[PDB]
Order: sequence, then C-alpha cells, then structure tokens
Amino acid sequence: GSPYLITGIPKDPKHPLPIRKDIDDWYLEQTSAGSNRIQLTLFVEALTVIQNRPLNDQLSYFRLAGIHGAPWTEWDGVPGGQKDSKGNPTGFAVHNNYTFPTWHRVYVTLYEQVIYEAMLDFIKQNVPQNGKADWENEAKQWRLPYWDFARFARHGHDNDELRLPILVTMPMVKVLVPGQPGKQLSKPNPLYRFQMQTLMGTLERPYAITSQKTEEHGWSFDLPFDKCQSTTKYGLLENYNADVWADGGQNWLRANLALNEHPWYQNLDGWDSVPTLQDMTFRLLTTGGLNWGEFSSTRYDQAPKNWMNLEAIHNNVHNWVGGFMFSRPGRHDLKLWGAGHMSSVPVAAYDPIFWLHHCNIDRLTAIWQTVNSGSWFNDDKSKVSKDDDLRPFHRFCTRKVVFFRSDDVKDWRSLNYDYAITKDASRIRKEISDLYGQ
Amino acid sequence: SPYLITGIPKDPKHPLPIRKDIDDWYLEQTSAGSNRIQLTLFVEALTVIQNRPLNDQLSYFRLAGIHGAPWTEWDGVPGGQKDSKGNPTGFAVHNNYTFPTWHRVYVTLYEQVIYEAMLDFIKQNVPQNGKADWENEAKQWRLPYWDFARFARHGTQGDELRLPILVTMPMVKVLVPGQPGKQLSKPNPLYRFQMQTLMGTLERPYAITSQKTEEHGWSFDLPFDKCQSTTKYGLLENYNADVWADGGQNWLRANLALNEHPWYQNLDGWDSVPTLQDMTFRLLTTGGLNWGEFSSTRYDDKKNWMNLEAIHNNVHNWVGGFMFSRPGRHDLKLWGAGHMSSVPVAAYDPIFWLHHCNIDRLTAIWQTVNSGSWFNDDKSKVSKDDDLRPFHRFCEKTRKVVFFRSDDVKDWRSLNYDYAITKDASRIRKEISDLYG
Ligand SMILES: N[C@@H](Cc1ccc(O)cc1)C(=O)O
Ligand SMILES: N[C@@H](Cc1ccc(O)cc1)C(=O)O
Repeated sequence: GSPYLITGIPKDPKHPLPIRKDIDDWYLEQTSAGSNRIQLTLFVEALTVIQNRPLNDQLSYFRLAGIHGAPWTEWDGVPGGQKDSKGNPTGFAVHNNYTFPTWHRVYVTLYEQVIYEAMLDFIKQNVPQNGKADWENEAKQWRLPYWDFARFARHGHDNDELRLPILVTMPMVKVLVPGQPGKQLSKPNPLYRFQMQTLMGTLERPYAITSQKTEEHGWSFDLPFDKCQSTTKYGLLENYNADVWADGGQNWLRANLALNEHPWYQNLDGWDSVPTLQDMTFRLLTTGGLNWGEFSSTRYDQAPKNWMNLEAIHNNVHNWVGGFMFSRPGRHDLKLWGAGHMSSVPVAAYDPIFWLHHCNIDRLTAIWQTVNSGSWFNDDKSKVSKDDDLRPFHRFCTRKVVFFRSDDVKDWRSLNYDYAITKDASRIRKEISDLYGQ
Repeated sequence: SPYLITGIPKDPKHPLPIRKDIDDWYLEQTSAGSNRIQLTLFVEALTVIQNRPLNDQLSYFRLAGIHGAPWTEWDGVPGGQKDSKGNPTGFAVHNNYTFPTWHRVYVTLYEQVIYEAMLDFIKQNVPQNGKADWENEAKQWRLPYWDFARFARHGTQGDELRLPILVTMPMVKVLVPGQPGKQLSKPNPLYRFQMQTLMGTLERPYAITSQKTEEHGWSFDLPFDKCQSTTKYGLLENYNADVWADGGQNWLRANLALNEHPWYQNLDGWDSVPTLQDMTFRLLTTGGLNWGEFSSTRYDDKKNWMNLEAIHNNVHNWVGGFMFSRPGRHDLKLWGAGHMSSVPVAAYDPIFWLHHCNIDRLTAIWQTVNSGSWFNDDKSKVSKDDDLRPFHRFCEKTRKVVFFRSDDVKDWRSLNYDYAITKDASRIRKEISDLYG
C-alpha cells in the first residue's frame, strides 16, 4: 500500500553495488551458451506480470507510466490534475528545470524496484524449491539495463551504426521454463511495446488517454493516442484509417534511420559542424567548465554552440525513437514520416523503451557528476530548485515519510546500483573516448 | 488428389461476381456500418487454411510452396525442377510468356480454396437463421486485388501509393456469427504468415533454406531459414538472428519505396523516369504491342514503357525489401530485405496473392483493349500449349483430368470471376485514365 517507499533494491552484503548493464551486452550474454538465462527470464516474466496488473493497482505498468504524464491522475496518495503555466494538463515529471535529471533518477529507480519485487514473487510461485536460492541470487544481481543510444551496435567480427536495443526490436522472446533444462518457451516480449485490451481512449474514468496536441509547420494537430490500443514507433500518420492507428507497429528501421541521420530540432546556425548523436554525447561528457544548471536542463537558456545539454539531447532522442511527424512532410523528409508515443511527453512513458532511454540519461548524469564533482545545484540559476520536493516519490527520513529531494540522490549508489563506467573512475576519461570519441 | 481447379462454382443467383479493390472492400465492410460478413469469412477461412498441417496440400504453407521453396511435390506432381542457373526452382513460371497465365490459375486456386473453407466455416459456425445471408455473402466474395498503382483514398483523392489498409493491421475485428451485435479482435492472417518453428527446421522435405541473391555484383545468402515469420524489410546483414526470426512488417518502408519507385532497370535514354502509377498507365495504353512484349521479360531478354512482368518484379522488390547488405549512406533509407523480394519465398507473404490478383486484373484490362493479341507473335507462339503444372482440371469434352493450358484461361470469366473495370468495354479507356492517368 501507501505510502510506497522508494529505496532501490535492498542491500545484500554478498551483492555489493550491482551494475546496470548495457542492454545489448546483457541480452547477448543471457542468450549465450555460457549463461543460465535466468535474468532474462526473470525480467520478461516480472514485466509481463506488472503489465497485466489492473488499473486500480498503482504498481501496474499503466499506473507507473501514468506518473509521468497522461492521464494525469493521483499516484501513491499524491493528487494529480495539475496544470502547466500554459494552463494545460501536466504530470509529475519534471521537464525544463534543473531537477530534470534527479526527478528521473528516482523514477527509473521506482521502476527497477517494482520489477525486482515482482521477480521475487515469480520465484516464490514458479521455481522448484531447490532452485529458488539460485534464482534469488540472480534477481539480486539484476539491475535495470540501459540503452546506450550513443554507442555503435555490435555487428559481428568478420566485417558504425547506432541502433535500438536488439531485444526492443523482437516481438517474441524465449525464456526458461524453471526446472526444465533445455526447454524454452517463446512469449510476447514485454519490452517490444505496451498495449491495453481496448483503445486507450476508452479506458474507465479517470484513466482514459486523450489525443495530445502537437505543432507541425505552424499548424496544430491532434496526435491520436486515444485511438491506439498499442504504443507505436512512427506508426501514426495523418490521413490513414484509424484502424491502422490501433496498432501502428514498432517501425524500428525508421527509428534507427533517425538516430543515425540525427535531425536535430535546434538551429545549428554558426556551428563549426553538425555533430552526430555519438559526437554530441561525447561533447556533453567532455566539455569542461560547465555548471550544473548548464548541463542539466534546457531551462538555462543566444545559446551555446558546438555542444548541447543533457535534456536537449534527451529531447531529440525521444523524437527520433517515437517519430515526430504526424502530417505528411516534404519529399526529402518522407523517409522519416510518422509519429508515435516516445515523441510526446504526455504518453512517452507507456513505450517500454522509455525506461531504458532514461536509464542511460541517468548513466550520463552519473558520468558527468564523476568528472564534474564540484557542480551540483550551486550556480545562481539552478540553486533555487535544489530543495524542490520530487513528488510523488516518498522516502523514509525524523522517523517520518517525506518526499524525495535532489540531494537524497546525488549519490546514486545510495539507491544500491552503479554503472561499470562510474565504478572504474580511474579509467573513466579513457572509456568515454573509447565509446564515444570520433 | 487430384484437386480439380474450377474457380468458385457458378450459382445462377450470383452472375460473375467481382474481385474488388481491397481498400474499397475494407471500407465497404467497416465504414458505413458493421457490414462485416465477407471480412469475417475471409479472416476466419484464411486462418483455418494457415493452421492446416504440412501433410495437407491445401494448407497455406503447401499452397505457397507451389510457387517456389521448399521445391516439393504438390497434387501428385513431382518437384525437382531446375531454373536457368541450374538451381532448384518451383512450379511458378517467370521469364516466359506464360507468366500471366500460370499466375492466373494460381490465384484462382487460392481463391477457390478460401471459398471452400468459407463454406465449412458457415456450416460449423452460423445458426440456421443466418445461413442464407452468410452463404449469399460467400458466393458473392471474390479475392480482392491490391491496386498498387492507385493513390490511396483519404478517408477524397490521395497523393500516395500504399500497401492495403488491412495488410498493415496486426489485428482485425470480426463478427460472432451466432451473436448479432458482438465482435472479436483476432490476429489478422493477411498481416504476415508464420510457422510454429523457424522455417529452416521444418520436417523433411519442407525446410526452407537460405536463398542466394546478388547485390551490387556480390553473392548473399538471404537467411529465410532463420525466419519464423515472413517480413517486409526486416532482414539486415550483421543483425542478430533473433531479430531475423520475426523482422516485422515494416510497411512504412514499403510505402516509401512504392512512391520513390527505384526501378532496377537502366532507364538511360528514357523520356522521363515514370512513377509506378504512370508506368502502369503506359502499360495499359501503349499501342501496337503484342502478347510476347506485354507478358514477359523474355521478349527483350535484357522504350519508354515497361512490360507487365518487369513492373511486377519491381513491385515485389519494393514491398518485400531488396537490400540485405548495407548500402551507401545515401540509400540507407530503404535498407532491408524480406520475403516478397525473393522468388523462392515470396508466396509465403499473404500480400503476394493480392499483388498477383492485380497482375491478373492488369492482364484482363490489357486483353480487353488488345483483342486478338494472345500467344500469336513469332516469339510467344511456342509456349502457348505449355502445361501449366501442377494445376489440374476436368476437361468436359473428353471427361479427362488434364493440366491447365493458357487457352483455358484466356477468358478469365470462365473461372467465374470478373473485375468491375472489365464489365463495360465502352467505359474501360476512360476508367484507365481516371485511375492512372
Ligand atoms: N517532443 C519533445 C521531446 C520529448 C518527448 C518526450 C519526452 O518524454 C520528453 C521530451 C520536444 O520536441 O522537445
Ligand atoms: N527479385 C526479383 C523480382 C521478383 C521477386 C519475387 C517474385 O515472386 C517475382 C519477382 C527481381 O529483382 O527481378
């Protein structure tokens, strides 16, 4: 029940600071002969359970994704129905403020924690007694993988492309049947998409997902998210029959094309060059002399040239994954036509890739902190936001339950996870160059 | 065996029913009320056909298998055929003047099997009070065609050629026959076809192998053995094979290719580089052509028009995806390979049949406005009496079982279907211009 305290996965002394791994490396390991495949099985089975929980269960997938934006309801006893300065419905998520990274740090941890708890439930109910200890130890080693949107994907060893995760592009995934070596079962992949049993605009009150406004070429459109049963990447196009919109597909080739063509939304007039997504990410991590406000948010901003802040890169990756053009564009942009959930703040968190993208945004924040350790909400602009309550997330302090604040998560290790790149801090500048340097 | 192909049987209350444009038909079914009986029949019948086992020669897999891989027997007619490269090949005719007539019979086989499965479905699922109405809809149904050269409608004249609406929907809503008012969402059997295992591991002799293809002068083995599902564009070199198991229905990329029309033929010296619509217009309206020139790439055996088979070859490539290996950066937007671009496995994708239904329609249109042009030029006359194996029919005169021959299907109405555009010869030239000019 409530309040639901967010702590990260509990500490076990024989599992010191387990790491959140690159989801492609993790998937390739899990599906190799030298792995027991238990973590993949647990993630798939737990996330499937979470997705199938009912709407009145605040730890259902729908309700956890609902924290971020639409349908703008309460969560954990904290009221929804909030409004923007524009007068428009808004959710709990922070955007365009210096608490963007820290709000999302807690959010990603909540998701990881709920998954872990569901893994433990799965083990109790499905694993032979003599195997539970082994399966429990795998749950305790597991952490939410990140999608490294700036790292070139692996392409074999006998022959330079950014890609959506392997596992995100698979409609089905094979998992273990506990206690039955050699037998796998192919199941719908809960990372491929999220769908409800009806169009999301018809869910029981107060949960219905509405259409969402967007502006394209100086014109307002309604992105028809109310007419979707499933999340989609690029599958919503104007003047297509609404039965296509019900499930417009996971058009991952178009997402990959966008990641590698990097159509930045910003005006890059006077820039020395147009950086790729990997080079922009490299510059984020290596440009010296920046304060926390400049790194963290679009709020700080006439803007700097030849590098981009964390939130601005994140914004572009969202558009490129989900699809950002509903109406038919000009001839040269037809190759990227189509709209989908990840491009729209009110509904992006319904696409399971949301959490993997935000896991890497958390990683980029941790890396930047590591090489800029004296820069934390302590310039004239960002200092005012430092003690904002990160609603709706509760923690125990006092002997009182209170809202999270940014200082509580400055050290991400207090939430009992780490990243390989930040664990080995001595190698960090070399690793940044190896991964993202041109 | 033998399975005697007739077309859907003649019913005096149903004179020459028409094969409709599948997008018009989909809207007729869904858009002005829930007039969904034919849609339900087609979905339920094709689902039954796709779930039949390999030992049933009227299963989807075995019917698609007639065309190409895995190159086995069908209807008591042996496999073991070789193509011009000395490789294993199927019964399908390509690069000969019987290309249109072989495929005319093949599409009719598919339609007839579906109709027969519709009748079984009605017997088993429709209550007495509904039988007349459902039987009437089945007897009216014919296989819809995909008009790849007509702009998709908006709700209004469109601007874009597109895959059929229904082909791009993973799920489809159908009627519950005994329960008027109730409907159910089911997997759409037109969206894709898949087996229960990777197709490369099916029992002998049905396993689908990889298929060697040339790209930019070099050989590649398209990994169709590693697919469980058919795909449009989802097979890319140096992707993990777990992706290849089901590479998706990447219909946006197919639509992009249809509208960019990257012809594989060298059009050096042409007046212009036509769009798909205009190339189709030219096919139907260029005067003074003979059957050999219209029907096949064999005639020229390589001016400002392209023959039926050459257009069909490009559309197959554009729907299925024709680049497995990664191209240069300027062409990345169309990277990816899939079943419809590959003769050995194209028939597994359910759009194959809708495409070939339109190829049949284009042949019927051309025949209508080129009366007398039929296997009678110096080149195509030798092929006129080829047996169209493996297709059997009952010859009523000798009361014998024989293979189909091209002259048996010169009049497509003898197979008891027609096309709206070919009903009135006074109207056809105007309609060609209205649709494609
Ligand atoms: N569409 C936003 C980017 C964005 C999308 C979804 C998000 O959750 C966050 C940011 C933009 O163009 O700025
Ligand atoms: N790939 C063939 C075209 C084709 C593909 C499949 C077919 O079934 C028929 C033709 C070509 O490029 O010529």
